[PDB]
Amino acid sequence: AMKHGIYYAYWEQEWEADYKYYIEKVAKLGFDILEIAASPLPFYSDIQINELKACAHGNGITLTVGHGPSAEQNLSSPDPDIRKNAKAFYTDLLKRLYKLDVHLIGGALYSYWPIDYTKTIDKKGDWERSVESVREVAKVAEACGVDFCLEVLNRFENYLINTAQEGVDFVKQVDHNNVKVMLDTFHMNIEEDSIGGAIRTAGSYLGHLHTGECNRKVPGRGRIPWVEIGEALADIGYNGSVVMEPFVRMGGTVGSNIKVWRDISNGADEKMLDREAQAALDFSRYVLECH
Amino acid sequence: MKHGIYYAYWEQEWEADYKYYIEKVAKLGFDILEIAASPLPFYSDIQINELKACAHGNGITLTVGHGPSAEQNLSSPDPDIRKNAKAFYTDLLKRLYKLDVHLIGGALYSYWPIDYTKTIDKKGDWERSVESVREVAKVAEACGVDFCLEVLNRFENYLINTAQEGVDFVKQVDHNNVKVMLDTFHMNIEEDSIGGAIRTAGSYLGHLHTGECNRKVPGRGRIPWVEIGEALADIGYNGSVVMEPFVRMGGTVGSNIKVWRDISNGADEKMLDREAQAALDFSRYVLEC
Amino acid sequence: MKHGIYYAYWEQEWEADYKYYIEKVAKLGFDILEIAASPLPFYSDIQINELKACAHGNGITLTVGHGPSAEQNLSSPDPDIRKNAKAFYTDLLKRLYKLDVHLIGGALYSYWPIDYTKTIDKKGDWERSVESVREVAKVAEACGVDFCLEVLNRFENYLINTAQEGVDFVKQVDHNNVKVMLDTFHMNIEEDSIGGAIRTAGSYLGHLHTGECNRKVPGRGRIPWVEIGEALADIGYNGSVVMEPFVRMGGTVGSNIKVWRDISNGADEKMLDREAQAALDFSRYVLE
Amino acid sequence: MKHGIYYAYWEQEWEADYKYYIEKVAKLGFDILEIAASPLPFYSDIQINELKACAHGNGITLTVGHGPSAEQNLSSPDPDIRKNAKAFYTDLLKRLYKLDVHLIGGALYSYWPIDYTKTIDKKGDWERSVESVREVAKVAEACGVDFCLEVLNRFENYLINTAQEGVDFVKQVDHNNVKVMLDTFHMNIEEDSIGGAIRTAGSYLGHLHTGECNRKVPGRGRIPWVEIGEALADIGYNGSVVMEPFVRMGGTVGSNIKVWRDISNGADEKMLDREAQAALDFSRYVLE
Ligand SMILES: O=C(CO)[C@@H](O)[C@@H](O)[C@H](O)CO
Ligand SMILES: O=C(CO)[C@@H](O)[C@@H](O)[C@H](O)CO
Ligand SMILES: O=C(CO)[C@@H](O)[C@@H](O)[C@H](O)CO
Ligand SMILES: O=C(CO)[C@@H](O)[C@@H](O)[C@H](O)CO
Ligand SMILES: [Mn+2]
Ligand SMILES: [Mn+2]
Ligand SMILES: [Mn+2]
Ligand SMILES: [Mn+2]
Repeated sequence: AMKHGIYYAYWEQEWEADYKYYIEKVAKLGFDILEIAASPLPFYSDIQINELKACAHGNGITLTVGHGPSAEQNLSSPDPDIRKNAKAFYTDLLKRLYKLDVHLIGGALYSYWPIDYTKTIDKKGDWERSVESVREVAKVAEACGVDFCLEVLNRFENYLINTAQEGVDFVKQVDHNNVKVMLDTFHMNIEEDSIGGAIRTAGSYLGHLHTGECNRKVPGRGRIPWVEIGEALADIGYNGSVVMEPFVRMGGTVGSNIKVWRDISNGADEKMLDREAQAALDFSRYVLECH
Repeated sequence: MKHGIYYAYWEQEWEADYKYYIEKVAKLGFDILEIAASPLPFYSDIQINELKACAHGNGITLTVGHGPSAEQNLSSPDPDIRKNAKAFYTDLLKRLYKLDVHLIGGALYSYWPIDYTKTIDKKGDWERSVESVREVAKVAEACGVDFCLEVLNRFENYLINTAQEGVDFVKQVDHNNVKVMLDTFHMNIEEDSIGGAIRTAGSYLGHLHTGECNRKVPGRGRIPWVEIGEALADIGYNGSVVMEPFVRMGGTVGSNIKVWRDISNGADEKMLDREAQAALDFSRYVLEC
Repeated sequence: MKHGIYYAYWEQEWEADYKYYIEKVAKLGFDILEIAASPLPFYSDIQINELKACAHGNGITLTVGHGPSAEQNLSSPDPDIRKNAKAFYTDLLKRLYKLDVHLIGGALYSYWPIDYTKTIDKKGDWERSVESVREVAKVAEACGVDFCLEVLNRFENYLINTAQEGVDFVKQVDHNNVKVMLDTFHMNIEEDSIGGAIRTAGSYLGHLHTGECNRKVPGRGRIPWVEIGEALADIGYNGSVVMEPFVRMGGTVGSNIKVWRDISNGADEKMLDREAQAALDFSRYVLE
Repeated sequence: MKHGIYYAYWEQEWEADYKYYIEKVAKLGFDILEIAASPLPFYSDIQINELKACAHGNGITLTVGHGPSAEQNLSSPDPDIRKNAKAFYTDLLKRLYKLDVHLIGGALYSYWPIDYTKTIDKKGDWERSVESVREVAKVAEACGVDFCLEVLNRFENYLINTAQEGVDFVKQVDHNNVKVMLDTFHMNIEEDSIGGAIRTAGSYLGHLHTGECNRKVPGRGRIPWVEIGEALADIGYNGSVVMEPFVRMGGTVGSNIKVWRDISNGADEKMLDREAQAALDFSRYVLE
């Protein structure tokens, strides 16, 4: 019923990589999707884009995209020039997604990430500016055939949208068909009173789901209430994609942004990493589907 | 075991009239009032004694919590900061002794909240902290105080994130007045198993903070209280249990804890009093035996 | 939401001085005392009034539970037994009206405990029950009583084991005074989902029994109380919630409930009172 | 850690063509096939060597389960029944030695299913059973067989309902080849804590049965599999894990297990295989 994927970053420490290599890999592991980071895409020549797309197609894999925007790409910024640069970044990015045959982008698209908490916070303001900026970027995504998914994050990674109710509120205000709410088991695990409740609250608006255990290991052997999640996705008729985003390695920008300060992977080599991702894929298909 | 509640549940700054809160929590039924250490250094020996008297008078025991500033960072590579940090704790510990306060907990091995803007040297900071803490432990052992190292989630600290890392750090310190401190809010993020984490701390568990996943008072959230209660019994925990709910926006507290929505849902002091009391009955009931 | 407790939590027989428990329960803070129906047929109109006055006085609502005997089996193939069964409930409902009791619950569509040696004809008994209950239901309407059919685990009943079955049975009866009743001890065994079972019962839910997996008072076991509070809220449940803990060996109750070890761990009456009161505070707090 | 499944998952009677299930199970990927012991006493020496050969040929290990009949009740007050009982198990154990199986489990210290009409004499039945099992243990040791006592829920047994009661019994038996056996379906009913029950069994746990709350295959139900995996690692479990799902109505199995609704949802043999295999993968992954 649902399509299952994994973020390429599970194997890499930077926000870019040889996506073709991961497409070939997740396809043999049996995944339906490979989620990739948007950051290197604006530096892809036309033929590079075509090759990536031809790779996904040839391997029967669908590409989705995640993005943690930089401060210069902050659609909610009070500075009108940053907003302008941001809109131009997204417009160019969305057109590149069109050339890639990609139809979903997700992450803290209504803000930037990681948040510099060193600075003063104007939530009400940022919220207002964000809703307006997202409104117009949404027109471009729609024209590009891309769903713009706004991911609800925990309090330490953002201050605008921390619960599914805030995400639904923000999205209703945006009021554009191709703009959705996106939940993540790791972020819900912290902020939500109820996991099934948060999903039922998102309901018809839910456009993407990220998965990971409480401490971001692969889905299945931790404390996340997977069965409850499966019932709730069934209650809301969720048709979509489910992308596991495990982060178990220290090091690099990835290690530092996700804040992995111990070797959660326990010395796993690449092959070990593959086997767990595959077991977690099988587990996700078995537990999360068909009610 | 004894149950308490951190005073900040009612305030938006890391200070307040602790005497007012002692009488409040005593009315509510608590055995403990946990107070922020921050204003304690600016106390006169007169203020210390009355607070101590106010507590004893109401039958309330006092515990202290502390989010060290950058300049109180015992892990700092800067020797002047380490110096000033030990000086701060030595005085504080002495003052705590003049209040018959026998327990202090928090990111005592580091600083909070930490600035992730700068570069982090985990292995270095860890070695410096072990040493500094063992030293402060001496002053602690003298003032009759258990120096409790709270295990925090990755967003708030990078040295100790799991009970296992906590036990290892404390064992490296190798001193009787240094303990591991667990918090249900942080365990909920970092641990594979809640009961397993508590069993791991075992004899080193010197203090426990409670709160729901999103920091509401214990009870109607997703925290596995029964499992916790059972594990505390597995390790024969005798220590205290202090709820540390944070449900209000605003101020340094709302900012440090990162409450960006009104979780209390417009609760007034009376409403907050009731929920705390309900959470108290709930905790004594579920967590014991 | 009104909270009660079943008097047998203290007693080892399906009968006791309900006046004594009405008072004990009133000081513990419950809103309801649930009693067994079996002694009621032996009460004079005077005793009935003495009971209804002791309750109205202590500000306690009374609910009734009943585990039918074989002779009271509304689903029996034996047309005589069905006739006797219908008269029994007809008389009982009339008595309940006098006591101003508006709810009766239990395996009212069958009997309890079930004798499993007797061969089982589920399809047969199911059709007979539906017919029999629809009749009794008119009587129930007249007396102003909600006839609640408790869904039980497979070891205590074979007709209705899950909320879905209960709902099908009730819909087939098709009569407003017939409700589905759930019990956490029973759901714990048979259901795929607790919150889901509740949501399935939805509008048909007329009564809820509570207890831990092993029948201890609500709160320190594995039943998912928060999930229940949430689902009751989702279906807009305002009915009552009655705990029915059984922690003592011995007697017809100990034998019928199958308590084969001292689950109360030597609790004396004041100890049992204390735990029921704590469980009551827990239930008001968590479930609402 | 070795995983198996009970052949009765596909059948409605306490016997069947075990060679057929050995091949099916090898193909699905299981390490073990657990079979009912009842047909085994009537196996010629030839049939025994054929079954053993099939098992070795397919890389499958065999374990055995058994619901004793009243005449095989080692706890019986009637000394003749105890005599028959002992002789039944001594012959059975030697056959297991021939078939090359090192494990037998079930309510071996009693009989199953239990006739509850008979008044219960727990204490008496308990002492006798301890004594009888101890004698049998010697034969079990001689045959290199682990005699595992399954802890059951109150509706199916009155002697051992919790892990603590099972350990007490086994410690009282005081013999190395007698072990405690837990079952997720039974634990779900009686225990305060699943993980706690497993850690209480600890070194004494010699076998584990799995099933969801309502006996569906492991995985999409409410059993806390992760907590079980963690407790098994806590104690360092070196035994096997056999799922024992019962999702079909009919026959002695359907009535003994009390399946009164089609839990399988019309699953044909093929769908049952797929689900069994999917649960095997889940079990290997989660229980670690
Ligand atoms: O849930 C998270 C943020 O922690 C994900 O969105 C990130 O892993 C992505 O890289 C941000 O798009
Ligand atoms: O649990 C926490 C961290 O979130 C405690 O450290 C703080 O709440 C104290 O106020 C300072 O340690
Ligand atoms: O759930 C149950 C016990 O199985 C209770 O409703 C019964 O014991 C009633 O007392 C009679 O049906
Ligand atoms: O758990 C159980 C009985 O409920 C199993 O051991 C039985 O089904 C076996 O067939 C006989 O012990
Ligand atoms: Mn995410
Ligand atoms: Mn804390
Ligand atoms: Mn009941
Ligand atoms: Mn079993």
